[PDB]
Amino acid sequence: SNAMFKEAINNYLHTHGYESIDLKAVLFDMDGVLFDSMPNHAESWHKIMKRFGFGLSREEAYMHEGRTGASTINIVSRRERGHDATEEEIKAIYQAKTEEFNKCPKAERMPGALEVLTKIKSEGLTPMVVTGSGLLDRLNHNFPGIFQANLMVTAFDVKYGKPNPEPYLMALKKGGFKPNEALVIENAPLGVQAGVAAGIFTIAVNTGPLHDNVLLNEGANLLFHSMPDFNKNWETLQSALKQ
Ligand SMILES: [Mg+2]
Repeated sequence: SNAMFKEAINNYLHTHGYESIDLKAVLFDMDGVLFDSMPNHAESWHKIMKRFGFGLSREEAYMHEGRTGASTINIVSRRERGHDATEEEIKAIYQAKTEEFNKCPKAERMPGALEVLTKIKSEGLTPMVVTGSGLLDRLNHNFPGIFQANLMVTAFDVKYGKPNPEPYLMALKKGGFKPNEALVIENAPLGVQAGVAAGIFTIAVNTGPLHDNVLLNEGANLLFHSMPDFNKNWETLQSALKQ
């Protein structure tokens, strides 16, 4: 999409007051981008919330993809009960959800993910993982030598999660990058919102059940239809980004 890429790039540069994107880093969301883990996460959240007397559908779990467990629990609690959940409730729910997910731990790699990461690493770029998930052994086994511990952001690295820009800002800080030196690769509306709020060129890759518009409406600079789509377009995109 050569000319489409330039339009997105130039719009981003104009609205932020940059001369160019000087690409050094690519910040990947984990769930639904690196691993096809969302079906399990959505079902686990739905089932565990039901066990605790709360109604969270699989689809609403997708809408809340990236959000801290506490914020998700509190959204549902406030609306059903008119108050936030207690610390005790939140800890119990998260524990049950963790255990439930682990009944089926091994999410597949997303097709196209290992291939695109290898191209990015080959080019001298720094891949990073940014996740609201609470795994480097699992990452190592699936993406060998791609990611580094000092270059990852997880639920325990940061106070506020998506859609707060904090996870992505922490990624730039950890990696020593400026916002115009990175790309965010996201698959969920709250993830897209966080990347856009962090002022980094944000690419949506729709790997789930939601409409493209859900991602576009959060200000994604570009959208691909799948991780293989993203992978196939990497060469053209990196070229478009080089001034
Ligand atoms: Mg995700």
